Amino acid sequence: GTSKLKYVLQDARFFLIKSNNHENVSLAKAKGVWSTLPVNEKKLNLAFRSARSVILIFSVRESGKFQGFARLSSESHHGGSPIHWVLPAGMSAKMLGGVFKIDWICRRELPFTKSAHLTNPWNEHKPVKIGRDGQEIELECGTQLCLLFPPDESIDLYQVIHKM
Ligand SMILES: CNC(=O)c1cc(-c2ccc(C)s2)[nH]n1
Repeated sequence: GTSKLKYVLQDARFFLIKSNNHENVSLAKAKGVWSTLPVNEKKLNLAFRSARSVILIFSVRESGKFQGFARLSSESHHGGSPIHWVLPAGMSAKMLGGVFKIDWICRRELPFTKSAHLTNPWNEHKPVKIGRDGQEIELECGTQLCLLFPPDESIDLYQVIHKM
């Protein structure tokens, strides 16, 4: 069912995360971590302190899909185990240095064709698939987007609820 999912999403904040490649999303799904540009890292750290759940909704550029969504379980931290991200053309790993811990809520994909009816007020009411990396998604749009994903029966949200 969807009741624990709705509980986790209650009063949450939502951010669109754009990866240039599948490799980084696969690494994030395997290791429970994410890193972003410093401009976005500052926004996510502020959001983590301000809301009961901060949700990252992932999309690999040019894939036409979202690849899942996850909840921040920490602010960003440096000096942990290194993560072998595939780095965009220009600038090095010092940029992607802050590491957030995340708990996956859904590792299933959702094609953009299924979210065409959702627009994001914080991006000019453009379709929610449209947005830069780090674009915040308004509460109602983000909740409905997450509820469109196929259920991920491998996930138990009991442990996430306890972290709140
Ligand atoms: C592990 N993190 C990543 O792959 C990643 C890459 C980005 C980028 C946003 C805008 C770019 C030119 S690059 N934001 N996050």
